[PDB]
Amino acid sequence: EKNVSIVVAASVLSSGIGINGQLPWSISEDLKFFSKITNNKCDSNKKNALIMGRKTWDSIGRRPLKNRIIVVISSSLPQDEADPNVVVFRNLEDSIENLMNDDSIENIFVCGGESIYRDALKDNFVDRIYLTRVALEDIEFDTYFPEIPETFLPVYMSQTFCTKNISYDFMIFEKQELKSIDDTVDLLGEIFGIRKMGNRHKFPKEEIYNTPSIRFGREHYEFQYLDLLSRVLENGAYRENRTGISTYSIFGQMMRFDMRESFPLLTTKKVAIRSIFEELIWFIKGDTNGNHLIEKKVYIWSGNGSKEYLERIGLGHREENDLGPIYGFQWRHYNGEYKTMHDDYTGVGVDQLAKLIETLKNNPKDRRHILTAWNPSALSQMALPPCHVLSQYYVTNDNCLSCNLYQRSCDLGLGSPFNIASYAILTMMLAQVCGYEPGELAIFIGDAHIYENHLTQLKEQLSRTPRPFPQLKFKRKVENIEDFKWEDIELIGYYPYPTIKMDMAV
Amino acid sequence: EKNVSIVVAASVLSSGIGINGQLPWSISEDLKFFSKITNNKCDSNKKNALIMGRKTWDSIGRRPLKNRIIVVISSSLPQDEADPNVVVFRNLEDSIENLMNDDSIENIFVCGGESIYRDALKDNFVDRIYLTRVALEDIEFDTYFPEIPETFLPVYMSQTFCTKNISYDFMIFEKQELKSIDDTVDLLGEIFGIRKMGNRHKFPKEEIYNTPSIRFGREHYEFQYLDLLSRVLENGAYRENRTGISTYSIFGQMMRFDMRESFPLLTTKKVAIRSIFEELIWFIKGDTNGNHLIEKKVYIWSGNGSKEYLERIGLGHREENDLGPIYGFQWRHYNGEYKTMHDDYTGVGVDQLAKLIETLKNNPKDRRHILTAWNPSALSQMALPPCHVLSQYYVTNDNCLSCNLYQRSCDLGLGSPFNIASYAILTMMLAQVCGYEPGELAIFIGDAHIYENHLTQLKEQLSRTPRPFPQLKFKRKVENIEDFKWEDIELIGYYPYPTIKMDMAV
Ligand SMILES: NC(=O)C1=CN([C@@H]2O[C@H](COP(=O)(O)OP(=O)(O)OC[C@H]3O[C@@H](n4cnc5c(N)ncnc54)[C@H](OP(=O)(O)O)[C@@H]3O)[C@@H](O)[C@H]2O)C=CC1
Ligand SMILES: NC(=O)C1=CN([C@@H]2O[C@H](COP(=O)(O)OP(=O)(O)OC[C@H]3O[C@@H](n4cnc5c(N)ncnc54)[C@H](OP(=O)(O)O)[C@@H]3O)[C@@H](O)[C@H]2O)C=CC1
Ligand SMILES: CN(Cc1cnc2nc(N)nc(N)c2n1)c1ccc(C(=O)N[C@@H](CCC(=O)O)C(=O)O)cc1
Ligand SMILES: CN(Cc1cnc2nc(N)nc(N)c2n1)c1ccc(C(=O)N[C@@H](CCC(=O)O)C(=O)O)cc1
Ligand SMILES: Nc1nc2[nH]cc(Cc3ccc(C(=O)Nc4cc(Cl)ccc4C(=O)O)cc3)c2c(=O)[nH]1
Ligand SMILES: Nc1nc2[nH]cc(Cc3ccc(C(=O)Nc4cc(Cl)ccc4C(=O)O)cc3)c2c(=O)[nH]1
Ligand SMILES: O=c1[nH]c(=O)n([C@H]2C[C@H](O)[C@@H](COP(=O)(O)O)O2)cc1F
Ligand SMILES: O=c1[nH]c(=O)n([C@H]2C[C@H](O)[C@@H](COP(=O)(O)O)O2)cc1F
Repeated sequence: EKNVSIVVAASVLSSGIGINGQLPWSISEDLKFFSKITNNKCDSNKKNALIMGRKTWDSIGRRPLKNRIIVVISSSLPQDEADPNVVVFRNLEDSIENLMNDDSIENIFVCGGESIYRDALKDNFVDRIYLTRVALEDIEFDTYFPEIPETFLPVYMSQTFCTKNISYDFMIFEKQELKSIDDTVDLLGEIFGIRKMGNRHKFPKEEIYNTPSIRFGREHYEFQYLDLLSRVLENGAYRENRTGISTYSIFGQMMRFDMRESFPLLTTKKVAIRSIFEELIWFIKGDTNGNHLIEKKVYIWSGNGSKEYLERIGLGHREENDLGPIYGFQWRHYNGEYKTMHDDYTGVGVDQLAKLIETLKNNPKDRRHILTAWNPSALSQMALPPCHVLSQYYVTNDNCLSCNLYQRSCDLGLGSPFNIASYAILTMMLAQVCGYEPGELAIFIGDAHIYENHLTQLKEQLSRTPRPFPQLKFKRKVENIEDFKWEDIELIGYYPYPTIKMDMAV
Repeated sequence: EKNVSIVVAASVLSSGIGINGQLPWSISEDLKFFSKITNNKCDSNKKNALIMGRKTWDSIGRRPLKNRIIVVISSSLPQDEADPNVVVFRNLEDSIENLMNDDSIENIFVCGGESIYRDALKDNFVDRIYLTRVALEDIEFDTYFPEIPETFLPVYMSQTFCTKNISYDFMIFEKQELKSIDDTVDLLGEIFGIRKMGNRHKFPKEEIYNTPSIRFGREHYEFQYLDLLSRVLENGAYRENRTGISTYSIFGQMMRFDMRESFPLLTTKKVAIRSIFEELIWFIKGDTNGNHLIEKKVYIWSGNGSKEYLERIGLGHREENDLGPIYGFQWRHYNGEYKTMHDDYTGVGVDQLAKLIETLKNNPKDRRHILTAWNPSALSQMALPPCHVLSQYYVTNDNCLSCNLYQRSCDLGLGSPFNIASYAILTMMLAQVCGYEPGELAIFIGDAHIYENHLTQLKEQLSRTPRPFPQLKFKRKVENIEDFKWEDIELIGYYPYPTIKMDMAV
């Protein structure tokens, strides 16, 4: 009785694994994973057995794999004994003679063939599944990996990797069958109530935890966002705010996202990437005219720019969509005297963005690459004080650009998915203009909250297992950061779950 | 063969446990801990046995403990059989007859008496040690808990708790006498190099990890600082900076500290608490004259305010120790035009601190309690740009005041211990003035680094197991936050390791 594992690489939506006798992709790192996972063993005087169908045996050229024994399932192949590295069996059950005897075989791997995969799962021979999810869907397949039966549960999901602009990750599924420290912490939590800080940061219950069977392998960085939702649902205090809609709120949180091997665009929900880009280039250009976004069919700033809202907050003198000195006016004209959105501000104020770009490439190891929007002198004139308040940038020794952001207030349902993608694009833009590669993104949050009219929606999103992040590439090298257009951006391999409608609190 | 555990409460330095036949303190929560840990059992048809010396039996009034069986070690007590809840043995070894039979005894606890403790450890009867460390030292003891033998290793250390201004924590010692996920992550780290983000955040090696035997019980929040040192030693990139002293640096980190039950003043090193307060009240008053700190024998700002340094950074026109508009000038006079440190600035600029105090008590649930010091218009005039750049404050539903801080650059050897205690005091001051209690402290860091001339010192500090945090209380209620004096502060129960000298990089 030894272990039997499936190794397979399948597409993210339809589970395609083959086409015309070969693979529908060419990913070198995935073959290295197959090699390392099938060679891994404890006893040096034993070998691992790789079971595969005859058509897969043809596709690998009918040549042996070093250090391993290949088991071919075939009805017509001659049961040859000349090659000790290749053995032939007439059916899959008989090949499980690797179990019944042969103590020189340590582990068994079901290595390919839809027919072999389907029979191994149908007869309940498989203990573990190593799955490489490939983000390629609008191509032709003729061979599929069968649906994983309900007896299996995921226990690991890696970060997203990139090869030739193709996104992929690695997952492990398993077939389902000291206390002294945990007891002491429980007893201390009964004695001290909320006096014990751990009781103020309770671990989320299973019913609000995304894919709960993945306990020690939540490596995919979309869990950084999903688990923050779970923490708010678990520990969030019911609080009122300036809007009529109350929230559940906690204070002091963070999220990390990689940007070297993928782009952090959420997959558990279709995110309006075009509106995100249009808002960001609107910031970069220094613009505060809300009509320019509406003219581009972007209405995210409509609520905080209506005549009724502006009059209510004491800005009735202002034009309809004149939002005042907000993001993009502090970026390009910090401390500049604001009049209206139609005036000419060329030369007024401190151009933070221009100075940031120059210091990033003239003094990369400088510890002061800072862009701020919190101006106490201008807060009263803003339609809304800045939420993403301050950001810092860092040039690594291997010429990557990382970004930290402090956010004072985080609408997790609507604002947060935008903020993650927004500063990811901005860091990539700064990276290209300064001649670096994208690095890492960290977001530090003050008031992280969920509006109570988003509870049904966000619990729906928490029921969806994440998929690998897509890739985002620029189609050309711009001469100035203001020259970026929506046509220059290419989003590769984005296969999200359907859209989830959520209303904005004015 | 069942478990034998010691339960004891001893003072943090000298391990005193008794005086004149009674305890040297009165801590209710510790008695409840003793009750819960000695009653904890699995089988409802079994009981736990509590072994104690005769003098301890006298000190508890010679009355039984509910649901448990007391085993008294005595040479003269009559071996009575009337009470089935109290049994008498003539020596400690014979009383371990609880093991040899009596299947109604599930667990065994050695519950007190220096004579009983010393014999239980000397004869190697003990498997586990439950230790309550009490921060009371300059009092009289006549009974001591023996030194824990080297066969034991700590596995848990709780946060600091407070009873009647007495600090204490709980520790567990043990006599130290699936792999599929870990293997897959290792294999993925061999294929992808620094392309896998986990390889850029490697777990610290044991030789640079403070108290490595505590793996799953690093609850004491001083580990938030110590483990950040370890992360920098493990993954820090060697980088140059404006000073002549290079650092090892990482980007994007955080630390959390409780403030309800203790004050986060590091114990692995004696911290100059008076210099911290004197600098903070210097900020609150709006002062930028460096001589006022030197006149109070505080020299932390001397290096960045000397004639040689000021001339070197292009501020040769300034008087000696005229630091310019820095912390406390942006706090009280944001955007105010700075001339020299001798001028009258009453009324100029935005008084952020005054507006913060007013909003904290008139609109507590407001999500904009923000204090910033990053002024792009004034950076060129500063002797040093702000390190602690922005802070946000939060009023919980149970009337506690929490604080978030973003720090762009963190000297972990010298600056970081100061920043932790500084913003803890400030949040406590704001809490008293606004009528709240202290909450939690979170510090988010950009460039966290260690200067290379601090490596020997910080590795020395990493060899010291932390002690419970002290308490900090105010002796009077001030009418204005500016009225706080050093005499108003009481530091209770601070027993740190000796001072560690480290030079500042100019
Ligand atoms: N992405 C991935 O991870 C992988 C993809 N692939 C791809 O999948 C395709 C191949 O898979 P597939 O089309 O299903 O072919 P198979 O690899 O499953 O091979 C099928 C052959 O196996 C033999 N066989 C299967 N079942 C039995 C049985 N019950 N009794 C006796 N013999 C049996 C038969 O050989 P015979 O006719 O001689 O009797 C059959 O023709 C290729 O394109 C390949 O590249 C393959 C492996 C992995
Ligand atoms: N902080 C804490 O966790 C605890 C503190 N304490 C404190 O410690 C003090 C008491 O401890 P301590 O002074 O050491 O007294 P003990 O509790 O250890 O009791 C001593 C008595 O136990 C009997 N005894 C001990 N060893 C032997 C032996 N080898 N053979 C036979 N009998 C033995 C003797 O009784 P006899 O003379 O009858 O023969 C001896 O006088 C008190 O002040 C108490 O408050 C006590 C428990 C816990
Ligand atoms: C057609 N085929 C089946 C195949 C292909 N990709 C997969 N990918 C995954 N993730 N899992 C599988 N079971 C899998 N199977 C192949 C193709 C190549 C090799 C192969 O060359 N393996 C070498 C790998 C050489 C390398 O280092 O690049 C080895 O040493 O194992 C094996 C099976
Ligand atoms: C004098 N003495 C010895 C004593 C006191 N404090 C300790 N504290 C610790 N952490 N460990 C010990 N072994 C210990 N022993 C005592 C004192 C009171 C009780 C006691 O009353 N226990 C009650 C609890 C009373 C309550 O809940 O407060 C129980 O039911 O266990 C036991 C032992
Ligand atoms: N409380 C609060 N006030 C805000 N003021 C300004 C913002 C910024 C802001 C405002 C609205 C939206 C928004 O609807 N996004 C969308 C979400 C989904 Cl799920 C689908 C489509 C859109 C879309 O619009 O294409 C995103 C950001 C904002 C915010 O996010 N929250
Ligand atoms: N690189 C850099 N520049 C700085 N400018 C301004 C600061 C702020 C700053 C400056 C100096 C010290 C400092 O010596 N603390 C001490 C440390 C120990 Cl271990 C013992 C005594 C003292 C003491 O002095 O009583 C603490 C903070 C600071 C800093 O910490 N690092
Ligand atoms: O980029 C944004 N991110 C964000 O989270 N909000 C939300 C946070 C909060 O729910 C709401 C109001 O901010 P506040 O009430 O704190 O002034 O705006 C708004 C943005 F524009
Ligand atoms: O409160 C402080 N905290 C701190 O960490 N530094 C250190 C950080 C850095 O090592 C040094 C210089 O900052 P920088 O060269 O990035 O401008 O000051 C200085 C302070 F005053």
